[PDB]
Amino acid sequence: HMEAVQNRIVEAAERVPGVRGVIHLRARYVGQDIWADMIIGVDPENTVEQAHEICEAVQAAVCGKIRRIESLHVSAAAR
Amino acid sequence: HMEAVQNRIVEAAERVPGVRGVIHLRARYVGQDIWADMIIGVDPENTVEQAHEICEAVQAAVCGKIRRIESLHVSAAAR
Repeated sequence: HMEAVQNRIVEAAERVPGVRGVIHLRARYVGQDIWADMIIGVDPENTVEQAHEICEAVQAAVCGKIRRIESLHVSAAAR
Repeated sequence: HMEAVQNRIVEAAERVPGVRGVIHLRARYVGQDIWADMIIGVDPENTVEQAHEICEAVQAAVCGKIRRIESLHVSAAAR
């Protein structure tokens, strides 16, 4: 059930230090696996490097909590 | 002729303060118009806000120089 999984993805991403909401999430099933692409909000005053670190942290947190995800790309934008 | 136009796009983007190369460019014709998506390199120590400013500057510079472009999305990544 896809919406239960999308809710978990958003919730997991929001628990990571430096996340200021989920701006966009597209998730699809490839068989029983999820492939997802996400855009997180960050403080516009973070550096590009810090934003990259937050994205990597989100990728790790979300993939760790949701075992069916087999591909997750995380980008950032000011909010 | 597409490659002449791609070269112009890259050259125009590289002339904008804060651009550290063109990491990716995908350009396609929709009729006689170009639709393009680009990723520029930036200083990892720029803020997210500064990176956004550079992207907007690139969009303005490239669209101003290359009149056939009707859609241009510019994102940034550390280099």
